[PDB]
Amino acid sequence: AAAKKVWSARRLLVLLFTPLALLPVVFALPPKEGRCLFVILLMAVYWCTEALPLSVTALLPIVLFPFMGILPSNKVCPQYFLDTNFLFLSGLIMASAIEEWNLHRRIALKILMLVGVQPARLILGMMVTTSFLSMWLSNTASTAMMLPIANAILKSLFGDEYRRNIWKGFLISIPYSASIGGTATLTGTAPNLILLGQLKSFFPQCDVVNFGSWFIFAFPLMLLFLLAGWLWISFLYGGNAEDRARAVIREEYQNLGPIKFAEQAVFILFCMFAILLFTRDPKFIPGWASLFNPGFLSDAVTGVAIVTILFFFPSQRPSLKWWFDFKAPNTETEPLLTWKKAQETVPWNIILLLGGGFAMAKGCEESGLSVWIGGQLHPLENVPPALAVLLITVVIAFFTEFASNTATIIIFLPVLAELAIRLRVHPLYLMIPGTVGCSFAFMLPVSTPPNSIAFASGHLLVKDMVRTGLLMNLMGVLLLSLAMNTWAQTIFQLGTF
Amino acid sequence: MAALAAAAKKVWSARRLLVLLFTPLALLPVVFALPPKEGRCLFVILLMAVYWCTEALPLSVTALLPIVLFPFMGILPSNKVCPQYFLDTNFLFLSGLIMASAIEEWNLHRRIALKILMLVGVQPARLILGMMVTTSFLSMWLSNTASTAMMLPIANAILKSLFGDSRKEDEYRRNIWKGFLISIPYSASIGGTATLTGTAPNLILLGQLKSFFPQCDVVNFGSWFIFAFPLMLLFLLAGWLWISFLYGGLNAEDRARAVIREEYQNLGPIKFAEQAVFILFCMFAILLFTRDPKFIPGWASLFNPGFLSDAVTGVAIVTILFFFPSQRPSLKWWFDFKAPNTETEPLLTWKKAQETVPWNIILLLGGGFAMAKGCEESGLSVWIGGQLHPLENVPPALAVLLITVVIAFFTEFASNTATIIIFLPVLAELAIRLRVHPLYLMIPGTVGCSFAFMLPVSTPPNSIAFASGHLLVKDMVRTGLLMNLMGVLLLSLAMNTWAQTIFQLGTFPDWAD
Ligand SMILES: CC(C)CCC[C@@H](C)[C@H]1CC[C@H]2[C@@H]3CC=C4C[C@@H](O)CC[C@]4(C)[C@H]3CC[C@]12C
Ligand SMILES: CC(C)CCC[C@@H](C)[C@H]1CC[C@H]2[C@@H]3CC=C4C[C@@H](O)CC[C@]4(C)[C@H]3CC[C@]12C
Ligand SMILES: CC(C)CCC[C@@H](C)[C@H]1CC[C@H]2[C@@H]3CC=C4C[C@@H](O)CC[C@]4(C)[C@H]3CC[C@]12C
Ligand SMILES: CC(C)CCC[C@@H](C)[C@H]1CC[C@H]2[C@@H]3CC=C4C[C@@H](O)CC[C@]4(C)[C@H]3CC[C@]12C
Ligand SMILES: CC(C)CCC[C@@H](C)[C@H]1CC[C@H]2[C@@H]3CC=C4C[C@@H](O)CC[C@]4(C)[C@H]3CC[C@]12C
Ligand SMILES: CC(C)CCC[C@@H](C)[C@H]1CC[C@H]2[C@@H]3CC=C4C[C@@H](O)CC[C@]4(C)[C@H]3CC[C@]12C
Ligand SMILES: CC(C)CCC[C@@H](C)[C@H]1CC[C@H]2[C@@H]3CC=C4C[C@@H](O)CC[C@]4(C)[C@H]3CC[C@]12C
Ligand SMILES: CC(C)CCC[C@@H](C)[C@H]1CC[C@H]2[C@@H]3CC=C4C[C@@H](O)CC[C@]4(C)[C@H]3CC[C@]12C
Ligand SMILES: CC(C)CCC[C@@H](C)[C@H]1CC[C@H]2[C@@H]3CC=C4C[C@@H](O)CC[C@]4(C)[C@H]3CC[C@]12C
Ligand SMILES: CC(C)CCC[C@@H](C)[C@H]1CC[C@H]2[C@@H]3CC=C4C[C@@H](O)CC[C@]4(C)[C@H]3CC[C@]12C
Ligand SMILES: CCCCCCCCCCCCCC
Ligand SMILES: CCCCCCCCCCCCCC
Ligand SMILES: CCCCCCCCCCCCCC
Ligand SMILES: CCCCCCCCCCCCCC
Ligand SMILES: CCCCCCCCCCCCCC
Ligand SMILES: CCCCCCCCCCCCCC
Ligand code: NA
Ligand code: NA
Repeated sequence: AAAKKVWSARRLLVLLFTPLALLPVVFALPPKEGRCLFVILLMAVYWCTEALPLSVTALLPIVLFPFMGILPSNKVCPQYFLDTNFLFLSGLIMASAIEEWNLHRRIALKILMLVGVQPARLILGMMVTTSFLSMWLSNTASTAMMLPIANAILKSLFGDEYRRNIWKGFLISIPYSASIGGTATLTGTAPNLILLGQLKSFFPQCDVVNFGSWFIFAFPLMLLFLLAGWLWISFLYGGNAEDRARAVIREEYQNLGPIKFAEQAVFILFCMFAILLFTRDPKFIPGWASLFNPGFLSDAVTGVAIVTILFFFPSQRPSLKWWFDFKAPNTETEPLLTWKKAQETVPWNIILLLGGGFAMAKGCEESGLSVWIGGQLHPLENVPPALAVLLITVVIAFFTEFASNTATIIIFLPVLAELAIRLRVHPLYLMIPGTVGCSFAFMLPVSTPPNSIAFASGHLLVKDMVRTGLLMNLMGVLLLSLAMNTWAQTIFQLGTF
Repeated sequence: MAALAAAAKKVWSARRLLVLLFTPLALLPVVFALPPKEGRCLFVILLMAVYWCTEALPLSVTALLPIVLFPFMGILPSNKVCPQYFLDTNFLFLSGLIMASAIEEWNLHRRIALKILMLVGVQPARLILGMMVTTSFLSMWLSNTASTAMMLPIANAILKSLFGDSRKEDEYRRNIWKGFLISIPYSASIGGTATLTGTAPNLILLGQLKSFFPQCDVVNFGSWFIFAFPLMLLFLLAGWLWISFLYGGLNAEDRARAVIREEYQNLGPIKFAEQAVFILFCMFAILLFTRDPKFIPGWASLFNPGFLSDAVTGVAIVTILFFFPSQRPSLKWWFDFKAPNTETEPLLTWKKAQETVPWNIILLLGGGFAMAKGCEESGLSVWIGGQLHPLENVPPALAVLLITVVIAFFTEFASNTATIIIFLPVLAELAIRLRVHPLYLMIPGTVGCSFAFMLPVSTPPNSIAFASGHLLVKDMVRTGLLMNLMGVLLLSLAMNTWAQTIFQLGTFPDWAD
């Protein structure tokens, strides 16, 4: 009867009734911690229920932290656009440049020629490709450069419920594969570098974690969880015609024609971006960041430097004969990317969302909420450490679904640092579970910017994404526990304290 | 001689690449001339200045230069320069842009403009005055470019309706056309200085104050408004008199009033969304004003000192735009089971906001703040103060006149925001070296960098007006020369008479030393 009427106004009802429901939190724990927890819970609920746009919810700290006395405006506001956000913006601009010159179509047609007209094989090929791209570029960047290519593929082979299901599956597998792939390498995603920095700050003695050890530990995790995710996606979606379809694919590739100068320039700039990102500071061989002051340079500097070239590099081959040829027309050349097209195609909502995550992370750190959570985790000492770490990675994997991976790893890593020494257990045996599990962001489009990029297409629903992310999180947690039980104990020698 | 012309044309064709690849080569000697950190910071600042003035790179891309240059050159680490791009001043700017987008999306701006045009009159001088008043009062909150772009069609329609012999009549017609087409961008530029969110340079002043003098907080929305609004009104009246004398000659009226009515009636009745947006904008302005007027204790005194700012108020106000319904809610909807259950539309959707907010200006403000921070940390400001030794005996008032004239005539070629970004550290150092309040030199520069009246390339509103075709460059120059002179004189009067009381510039402050 009235259920439809109530559901019609669900957004306003959530907006007005969430602070009322979260009010007892403020009185439950100490004042500043209570206010910070209230803000975190309000932001998480508004993100899950989509009561407000993800950017508008991301701007909540600017209003709530100063009013509640947690952080001043001049402290919460600068956190919104940190160097990690600049790296993400540079990756988004690079993806926009790649898509703007129809290089994504070329890559898509090459992938179809390599694989063939089979939805499951194409899905697996994109899982592999996006995971490979995620080990060297950040998850958001790989997702932004791979959704255009996936959409090109889908428009290629398909030119009714089966088609729509393939749409859903092959548009949702890309952000999920990127999130899975970010974990294997330290350079793969920001939370790994955050973990390394927090380990260096907290534990100068502990230095067993490097690029090689982390890679050999986490690449099997990539393979296992990627196979599990691919099987889950295939089961959920999709369970002389072939010659004609392949002939159409060759015809489309020929219709693409020879590769233009702008396409090659953009591809070379992308390759330089990836190479300079990887070689900036490897943990086994010093990078070119050692040629400068220590700690001055980061991935943001490289991203902005590479992106700046796109805005002045010519999109046509420059000929020295033009200067001598007085008969040639004197027309201005088109750069690789104009700022108008970039501003049109850059998702500033994702930038604001990441900034809100950073701001809420700093608010949690400054208000003393993290210390309070660490203190409340005290009675988890008579409980055996194995399933204790299991439940810790469970709660981390189910908390990263609201905020960004960076925000949740920053929030939870010092808590685990205090907890591990308090409980007489190996610090890494808690460091690495949380760092890996923060990337297990699969429920909501707000969980990670890859999910937002995928959801921006409009072919994905919240219900289907949550249904997939349930089992994705469960298998990720189980594989994390298995890794910590079998081969993490010997690679990182964390089985003996 | 034709070969030289062809070579010059070819050089001008590739001027952007030539400037971009030759500016570092030309600016290399400053690194060797100066101490290392100061020299590198000066090289970066001059490179950004040249790139902004010549438009070799997009303004946003040039604003991202510090993120590359400061970490490489050791001036400032990445984790210290990157957060400078969203200081709370930039979030106040973003909130103002969101409010302006909400106002424009519901045609409230057109309704206000047409109402003011109806009220002011139809007489030539009265029509010019009403057009200028509308453009200036509407540029306080909208961008000057948007106000000019909306007001040009209305002025064109009114002029066509009004004039629907020999040299006298058509000369008068063309002069009247020129007067209306020149009165809009000048009024927009004048009005932009009235409010902090009116134009970017005011927020640049705020952000660079946050860096050079973190202890300085006397400049806020209320103080800036109470300082600039009388000055804006005086300069607007002076410009109106000047334009009317130059051009306005200081049934047709019935037809013009009829076309204004028809343009107003086409807006339809005032809808609930327009009223809601107007009320939200009024609360926005009032709460920005009354947060800390500095002469009545504002509502910020009810919370922790130093925690609240104009950014918090702006974000809180513009948050309501994204969930407040656009249609009037009805209590009977719950009772009426037969009514459709269609989802309601908010006042502003994030799609429209994202597609109607100029993120380029946000990045430009962030780049300016980052450059100010780098100049402060690198010690280049101390070097500039040391080198400003000869300019120590100059009277402070004469110094204000000279800096205002220089900045007002410099902005005629480059962007106002870039001009103020480049000039603000120099003004700060000169004010420090003169044993006078830093604001006494910062505020004249911030106000005068918007005194861009002489060229179509000075401001985008000037280009919009020039695109009509009824105006020549000579008219621009003749009007803007005396416009600049009058603006400089009025700015000096304001800075010497009543800005002293508003900003307490009489005594050198403790935080300035
Ligand atoms: C539905 C969404 C918005 C909120 C869901 C969580 C709510 C219902 C939870 C979170 C924390 C909870 C509080 C935590 C602790 C206490 C103290 C004790 O007296 C029991 C009730 C009380 C006061 C709880 C009430 C319910 C509570 C406020
Ligand atoms: C609602 C979902 C997302 C889980 C979020 C956990 C929050 C809402 C709940 C779970 C556990 C709860 C806490 C459990 C124990 C205590 C200690 C007691 O002395 C006061 C209440 C307090 C401090 C509770 C506050 C609310 C709390 C932190
Ligand atoms: C059929 C077998 C024997 C030979 C296949 C050769 C061609 C089709 C293969 C060999 C190497 C392949 C490339 C290897 C890596 C990448 C990078 C990835 O981000 C997009 C696809 C792309 C660009 C592949 C496209 C297809 C490719 C060029
Ligand atoms: C162009 C691509 C390959 C990246 C840039 C080149 C990289 C690989 C080069 C350029 C400068 C090089 C560094 C220069 C000097 C040293 C000091 C030496 O004691 C250890 C290696 C180390 C730290 C080098 C590592 C490799 C390095 C970083
Ligand atoms: C300064 C020295 C190195 C020589 C000049 C180098 C640079 C500035 C020159 C070399 C080749 C030139 C290009 C050659 C041809 C064209 C195509 C024409 O339709 C627009 C200009 C454009 C795109 C020129 C721009 C300037 C250019 C890139
Ligand atoms: C919700 C996010 C932000 C934080 C992570 C969850 C936190 C709040 C949860 C996870 C584990 C929880 C604790 C689990 C067990 C106990 C013992 C009980 O006798 C009192 C509550 C207490 C001490 C809980 C307090 C809240 C707690 C620390
Ligand atoms: C880029 C254009 C528009 C502005 C002018 C840039 C060049 C020509 C200017 C900027 C600053 C100047 C330098 C400033 C100071 C000195 C020290 C002394 O030895 C005199 C020459 C020398 C070394 C100047 C040489 C020319 C110079 C490098
Ligand atoms: C909310 C607005 C738009 C309409 C309501 C009237 C305005 C003028 C009201 C609402 C709240 C009011 C403020 C509430 C509290 C204080 C603190 C007191 O020590 C001085 C007056 C001052 C600073 C009030 C000034 C007037 C004020 C700003
Ligand atoms: C304050 C608490 C107690 C009650 C809140 C009631 C709110 C959520 C109700 C009251 C009136 C309602 C509106 C009444 C009529 C319509 C038109 C119809 O197309 C549905 C949306 C819309 C626009 C409703 C949205 C929800 C609404 C605003
Ligand atoms: C539009 C024009 C004609 C009117 C304004 C003219 C300007 C230049 C005049 C008007 C008021 C004047 C100021 C009034 C009083 C003083 C105090 C005196 O101890 C030094 C000069 C100083 C600071 C004057 C400087 C010049 C001044 C600013
Ligand atoms: C005085 C009470 C302090 C604790 C509760 C604060 C509640 C703030 C709610 C803000 C909601 C913003 C989105 C509608
Ligand atoms: C203990 C001193 C502060 C008391 C109030 C804290 C909560 C303030 C909430 C303000 C919310 C404003 C929403 C627009
Ligand atoms: C046939 C291809 C020849 C080489 C083309 C190179 C284009 C530009 C690549 C990116 C260069 C970035 C540094 C200037
Ligand atoms: C070793 C010399 C240091 C000083 C000169 C550095 C020059 C950097 C030029 C950067 C240009 C960026 C825009 C093309
Ligand atoms: C004294 C230690 C640093 C030496 C080099 C300083 C200048 C570096 C310039 C790098 C420019 C990079 C442009 C992309
Ligand atoms: C007779 C007056 C009718 C007014 C209709 C529009 C009301 C808009 C109210 C907006 C309130 C925003 C803050 C809650
Ligand atoms: Na996350
Ligand atoms: Na304006």
